[PDB]
Order: sequence, then C-alpha cells, then structure tokens
Amino acid sequence: MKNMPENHNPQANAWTAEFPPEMSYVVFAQIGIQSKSLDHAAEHLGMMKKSFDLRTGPKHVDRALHQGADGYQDSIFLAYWDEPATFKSWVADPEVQKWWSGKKIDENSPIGYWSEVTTIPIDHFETLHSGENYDNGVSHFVPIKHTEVHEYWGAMRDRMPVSASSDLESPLGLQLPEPIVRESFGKRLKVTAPDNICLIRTAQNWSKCGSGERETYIGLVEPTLIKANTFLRENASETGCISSKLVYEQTHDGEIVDKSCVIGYYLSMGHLERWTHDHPTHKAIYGTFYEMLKRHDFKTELALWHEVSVLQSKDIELIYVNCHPSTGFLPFFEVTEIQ
Ligand code: HEM
Ligand SMILES: C[C@@H](/C=N\O)c1cccc(Br)c1
Repeated sequence: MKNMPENHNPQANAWTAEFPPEMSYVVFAQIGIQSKSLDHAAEHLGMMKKSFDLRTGPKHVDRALHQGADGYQDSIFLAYWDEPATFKSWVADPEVQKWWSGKKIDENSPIGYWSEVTTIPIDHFETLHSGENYDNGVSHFVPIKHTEVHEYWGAMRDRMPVSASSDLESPLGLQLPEPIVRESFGKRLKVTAPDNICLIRTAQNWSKCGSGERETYIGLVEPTLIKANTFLRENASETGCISSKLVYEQTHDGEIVDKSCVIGYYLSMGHLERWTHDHPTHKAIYGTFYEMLKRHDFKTELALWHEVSVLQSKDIELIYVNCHPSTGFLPFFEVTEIQ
C-alpha cells in the first residue's frame, strides 16, 4: 500500500481473488502445439484434451490460438491447479505420459511441442477484475472480493503481498540481454530462467458486449492492443519483455470466441511497470479504453482482468521440443539439451 495516493477513491469498482487459507500455490501450465497447418496439430490436441478430465486434471483449463510470425501457430492450453501435489499426480498418469514433454515428437516432425509450467506461491500472486466475473482464470474456482487497491500506478505491486517485504528486482539488474538465435528445431531444449521474473496474463472479453460497444472495442481499442503486443515482441531489450503472445480463446472444439489475452514474461515486475506507466503503446490502449467508456456512459459490458505472478527459477519449467527459435524463452538465459 506504499503507492496508494492520499485521499484515494477509485472511480470504478474492481475485484480481486481471495485465496482460501489452505491454499499455498497455484500451478499455471501453458502447453502448446506449434504448427504451420492446424491439421497437423489435431491429433496431439485430442490426446491432451482427453487428459484434462482425469480426476487429477486441472481445476480449470482455457484453450487459445496464437498467430506467431513466419506463419507458425501455437495451439495452447492454459491450465490451472490449486494443489501442486495433484498436478504432479496428473503428470505421472500414463495417459499424460504418452505425450508429456513432447514424447510423441520426431526429429523431422512438422509440429513442435512446448510447455511452460509455473508453480506460483500465493504470496507472489495477485489478480484484478473489472467486474464480479467468475469466469476469469482462477476466478473459476477461487472466490473474488471487492477491492479499492486499483486505479493508480503501483496498485498491482501493492496487491501482491510479498511486495511489502521485497523489491522484487531481478538478479540480472535492469538490462535484459538482446535475444540470441539458437538452433532449436530438431532438439529437446530446457531453459533455466533467473529469479523474480514476472508473468502477466491480461485478458479481454467482449462476449457480453452489446452490438455498439463491440464495434467500438474492435474498431478503436483492439488495434492498439495488437500494436502494443507487436512492439513488445520486437523490442525485448528495450522493454525487458522476454516473451509476449496475443492469443484468441477457443471453445473446446476450436471455435474462436470473443475473448483474448496477452501472456507476457518480463525480467522483473519493474520492467512491466515502467512499460505500462510510461510507454506510448499502453498509453494508447488506456486512452482508447477511456474513449470507449465516454461513448457508452462509463458503464461497459467489456470484461477485463489479469493475473500477475513473480517467479523463482526453480518454480518455472520451460521445455521446447522442435520449436521455432523465437518461441518463448528460447532466445534468453541458459539452455540445456534434454536426453
Ligand atoms: C499487452 C497488453 C497489456 C499489458 C501488458 C498491460 C499491463 C498492465 C499492468 C501491469 C497494469 C497495472 C499497473 C499498476 O497497477 O501499476 C495495467 C493497468 C491497466 N490497464 Fe493494462 N495491460 C494490457 C492491456 C490492456 C487493455 C487491452 C486494456 C483496456 C482495453 C487495459 C487497460 C488498463 C487499465 C484501465 C488499467 C488500470 C487498472 C486499474 O488499476 O484499475 N490494458 N495494465
Ligand atoms: C486488468 C486490467 C488491464 N490490464 O492488465 C484492467 C483494465 C481495466 C479495468 C480494470 Br478494473 C482492470
């Protein structure tokens, strides 16, 4: 609450996850099939989707489609557990072992496999929701409550309990190295990340918007989001953004719905903060959002939310099997070949 302004009174309501006392960790797993034609991914996606309904399966799973550059796509599962023990039991199930860690991927395969598994201690985790919505990531299975801790720069950091006792800076300092090009196709590679990287899933949901509000979101706001994500992807060193994906969410048979999110990793929470507060790209987003609020009497059916975590090296398992060299963390930090 260090950054809360004096006489703080927010002009809009917001909600935040309230984790139960017995809950110590969230496991958030991003599992992806990389392809040039979705046809080639279809077999792998069926096997994975049947795995999620095991009794040890995730409390919640989203599906999303990422358009990468060079014409590669990632078909992604976003899966949540509230017990690390249960997630370990899921991975050990033989149904999961049939495909886990890219086991079904060939040396000359047309598809790649990747997984980014982050085990998030609850005191390094915070969410924010623009409405009392129980279909926003962990709000599918965790209660949410009203909070006044928003609507100022620094509110995100204040909502994360550990920021009261840690600056959450990176051991590598302020300068993320330039991305390097590694020979990743044909190989099973593991990346080891530094401590205190910051992960954000920030989401947009215009599915309940009226016709006119939807027109405004798609015509005015979404283009600035697309531009922001492209900037982030192309300017890693300047921003401290290790990886940024704009993805469109899907029904579980693959139909794209009116929902998206950006999933980004940053060298520290401070890099995310400085980009959000100072860079023109997020300012244009905030501007067009406010313009959208003025047009509809400041009462929107657009749902916004995010989940932000700060991660230790040992809590991030990053695996890339036959993937494009720009996928995820592949351009950064320490890589090890697995065999
Ligand atoms: C690349 C995509 C995005 C990133 C990385 C991002 C990042 C962030 C972060 C980190 C904050 C919290 C800053 C703090 O509390 O100190 C924030 C706040 C905010 N963002 Fe974004 N954002 C993105 C997209 C969007 C979109 C699409 C919208 C609206 C359509 C939006 C509107 C806002 C608003 C209104 C706030 C203030 C929230 C509050 O505290 O009440 N952002 N953003
Ligand atoms: C989730 C965040 C945006 N980006 O992380 C946001 C945006 C608008 C209103 C609220 Br309330 C929260």
